[PDB]
Amino acid sequence: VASYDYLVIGGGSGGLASARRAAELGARAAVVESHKLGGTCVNVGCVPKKVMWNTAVHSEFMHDHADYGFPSCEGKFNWRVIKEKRDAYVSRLNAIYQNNLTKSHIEIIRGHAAFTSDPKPTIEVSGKKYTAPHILIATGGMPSTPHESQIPGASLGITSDGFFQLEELPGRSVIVGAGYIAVEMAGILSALGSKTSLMIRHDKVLRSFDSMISTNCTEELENAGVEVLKFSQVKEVKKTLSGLEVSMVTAVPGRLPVMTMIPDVDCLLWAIGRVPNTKDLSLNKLGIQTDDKGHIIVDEFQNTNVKGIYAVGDVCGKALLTPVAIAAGRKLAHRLFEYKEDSKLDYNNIPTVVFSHPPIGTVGLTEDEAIHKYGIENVKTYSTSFTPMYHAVTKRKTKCVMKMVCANKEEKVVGIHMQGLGCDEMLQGFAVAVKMGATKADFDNTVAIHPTSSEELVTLR
Amino acid sequence: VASYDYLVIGGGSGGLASARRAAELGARAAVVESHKLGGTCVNVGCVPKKVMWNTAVHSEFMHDHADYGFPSCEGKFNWRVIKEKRDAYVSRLNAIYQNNLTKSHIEIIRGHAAFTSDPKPTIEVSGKKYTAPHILIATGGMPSTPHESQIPGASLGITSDGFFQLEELPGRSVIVGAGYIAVEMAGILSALGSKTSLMIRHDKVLRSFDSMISTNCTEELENAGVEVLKFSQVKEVKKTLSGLEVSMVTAVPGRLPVMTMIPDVDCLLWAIGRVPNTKDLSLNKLGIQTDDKGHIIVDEFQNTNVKGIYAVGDVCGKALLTPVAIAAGRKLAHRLFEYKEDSKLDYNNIPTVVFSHPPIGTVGLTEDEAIHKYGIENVKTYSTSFTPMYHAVTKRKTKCVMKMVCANKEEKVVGIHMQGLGCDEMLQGFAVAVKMGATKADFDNTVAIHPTSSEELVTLR
Ligand SMILES: Cc1cc2nc3c(=O)[nH]c(=O)nc-3n(C[C@H](O)[C@H](O)[C@H](O)COP(=O)(O)OP(=O)(O)OC[C@H]3O[C@@H](n4cnc5c(N)ncnc54)[C@H](O)[C@@H]3O)c2cc1C
Ligand SMILES: Cc1cc2nc3c(=O)[nH]c(=O)nc-3n(C[C@H](O)[C@H](O)[C@H](O)COP(=O)(O)OP(=O)(O)OC[C@H]3O[C@@H](n4cnc5c(N)ncnc54)[C@H](O)[C@@H]3O)c2cc1C
Repeated sequence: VASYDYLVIGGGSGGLASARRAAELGARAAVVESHKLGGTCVNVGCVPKKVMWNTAVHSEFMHDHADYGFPSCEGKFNWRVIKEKRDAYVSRLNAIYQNNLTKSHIEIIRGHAAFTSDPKPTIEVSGKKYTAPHILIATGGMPSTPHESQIPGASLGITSDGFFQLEELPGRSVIVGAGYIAVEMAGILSALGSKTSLMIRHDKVLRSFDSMISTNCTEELENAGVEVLKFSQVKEVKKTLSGLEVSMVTAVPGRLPVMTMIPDVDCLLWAIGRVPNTKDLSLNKLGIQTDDKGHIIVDEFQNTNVKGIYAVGDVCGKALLTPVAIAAGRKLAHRLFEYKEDSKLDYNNIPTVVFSHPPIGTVGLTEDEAIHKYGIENVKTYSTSFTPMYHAVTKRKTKCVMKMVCANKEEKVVGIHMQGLGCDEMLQGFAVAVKMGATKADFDNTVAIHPTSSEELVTLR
Repeated sequence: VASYDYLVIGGGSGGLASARRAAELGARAAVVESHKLGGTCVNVGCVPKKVMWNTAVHSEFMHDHADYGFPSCEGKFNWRVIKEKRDAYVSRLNAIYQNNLTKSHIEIIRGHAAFTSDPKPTIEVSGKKYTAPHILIATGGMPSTPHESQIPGASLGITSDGFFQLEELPGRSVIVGAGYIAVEMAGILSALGSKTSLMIRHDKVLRSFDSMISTNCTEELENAGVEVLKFSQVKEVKKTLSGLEVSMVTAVPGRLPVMTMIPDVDCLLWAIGRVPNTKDLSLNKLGIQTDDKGHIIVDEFQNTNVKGIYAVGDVCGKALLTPVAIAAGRKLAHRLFEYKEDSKLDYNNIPTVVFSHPPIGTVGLTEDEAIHKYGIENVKTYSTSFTPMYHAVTKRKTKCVMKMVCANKEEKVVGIHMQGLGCDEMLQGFAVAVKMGATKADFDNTVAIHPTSSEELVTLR
């Protein structure tokens, strides 16, 4: 039984960040990883997604070329070219991560970990045993897929994982789900030329975002050529002579249900949710608590219910973002190895960017959330809607919407929501301001930067 | 003698902003304007510049098209197309401004104003007299040009004003000056296909910016195809059979001076400075103080040395930006018509964006300024330099540099300097944070947004 100061199960963002900070603090750490280092962010998430986004963004700007005084750009996007370059880049990252571990003197244990029956928390990887007074579970999650029992032929569809394996641009694609990943994939496939439908169970996407965003985002998708199938769901999928045929039920409220066949579908993409990767960990051998989806339950300090066992990142099922897993992993290393007992991640005011077209940036409370927290009488919002100056000369148009949610007399800024060109790079600093507890006067007292879209936020009235 | 509560001389950004806020407060105001409303920002500055920038930005992205999986884009930018669209847009703005004045019940007095000999401060416009207990001078400035006495043939060159009149893309262009306007024009002309030289008196451009920025900016220009002629200056200009011929002296220190002829120049653009527009105001009739460049001297509250006469904006020669003229004009209306005696603009921590390629964003103290203000022992900087993920797949590359200047033990953030893709939209919110007196811990305690360039600022170590 090899003993370490810190054993980290999962070599993704949370696991790596935590292991690296712990090593800086003197800890003797090892990381167990059964697949590729970098985990979701590098391999099938953040990185490859952003590259595909930058590519879709090229496609849209090329629509405006002639408007800008250039000669029309003629054609066919070549999927394999960018795919090959994207894979390469991912390979460059994997090698860098490996090198980061080595320079930090972190041991990499390759294989699939599982807890043992052993009294003192001990894991087994490939027949060998490992132990530590502090063990971090950071095994992330996976895409959720429907059961053949509920939706026959569901297994003919792919997930976001499968999207990163595609070698050609699917001719006809149907995306099922209304969350960010659904929205992002539909946007990329559509911009790149796939005839795309997005199938959602209600009337809008991103229903958990501020209502100005879910509304605007649904509209922008339609404006961009994405067919949004509202109140629809898949009843069954079948392999036809040439593609898939999707049977769906559309049940608009106040209407009779109608069944529709979607034929000649090349790509059926399920973007319905993520499941935690805890199933094969043998958690029960230690009686580690999970919820009924398989998520590991932790406290504010990432503790599980068992002493010396912690969990961070997607496995915990809260705020499923790469920077969150990193920050929580880091704070945990300081608490464990630097004895900072108050060391923990504040889960409020975490900013998010959704890489739609145009991108979405959000931080803090939606209007309804502030209304429930402070009372209608105590919530004041300011918002603007305009066409960015970039489109002053284009036939194609997109809008920019911004909303600021203030609370109490002081008008504390408790939420910022926006969609528009440049919103992906604009959010960070306002997120800093919101974290510091800025009020509307703080924004109003900052001189604007002209001409930009960002200046709208400091001149709201 | 028609009497008003407030008379504003100059219908540009500062003048309009001040008149409009005053009118909201009940004041009976009139604006005197001798040319087009909107002044510099609308007509020959901010707006038309940004449109040309967006156009140059198209040109650069089109270089990356093939890298991104698309077929090569072939050609010739057509200047007149964009020029015509740009002029139109400017016409749309002028009509909007006019409408804004009318809806506010502000009277527009068309013509050229000048002070009278009259005891109580009185102006004359087209033979009629006007007076008010509060008169605002907001006449802006103009491009500076060399005297034929010092540089013979200087009048064969144009200024930024003339740039907005060009109808064709000049084949060969030489820009003289090292400030932002010089930098911006060289960048647009070069991106659009003009064979461009930038002639500077020293070794770097933007010498008043943080040294990381002047260095990086000079390099990016060279990398983009701009020829930077260092330690050079124009000795004379002459009209040859086909274009202009520019005689310049190059005097590198530690070297002998060398004289060079630049032939076949289509466009010679002077971007050497701005002069205040005060010359024809008859200031001396009231004994209003000016400096030796013709700038109106004011105090912290925009007062001149004469009671009931104020000045804001470019005419004052400090922080020559559209948002500054607006903010100072607005603060002044609140002080005069809302009786807020402490109402004034804080000239510290004003953010600036330079629309180069890539754009530059800056706020607060440069490293040298903080060193002089707090002492070397009390200044700590953090900086990063990386290649944005956008170029992971391109042959063409640009860099992103960021520098944070902290002061004292607390590490108060006293300056932020950056150059890079997305930096134009990224600055605003950090400017809010810096204005509120954030420290490095405030930044460090804000969760990052991944994957973005902006997140680099919250993860500096
Ligand atoms: C398509 C997509 C796009 C996304 N885009 C973004 C984005 O733009 N921005 C953002 O912030 N977030 C984004 N996310 C979410 C973000 O990627 C995740 O929140 C983050 O990667 C979770 O990190 P983690 O460390 O919890 O898990 P992971 O990075 O998944 O790490 C888990 C690791 O543990 C390994 N493992 C699992 N079980 C075991 C075991 N028993 N033994 C050994 N090793 C094991 C797995 O192989 C894996 O490498 C995206 C996600 C997806 C799917
Ligand atoms: C090429 C260029 C690009 C720029 N780009 C930017 C940018 O991107 N961002 C930014 O923030 N700033 C930028 N600036 C600077 C910004 O435009 C100026 O600081 C701002 O316009 C100054 O405003 P003002 O109100 O002082 O003057 P102006 O807008 O110049 O207003 C002065 C007005 O007074 C009128 N006038 C003058 N004398 C009289 C008189 N005697 N009687 C009647 N009317 C009179 C003039 O016609 C004019 O309309 C740029 C400037 C230039 C030249």
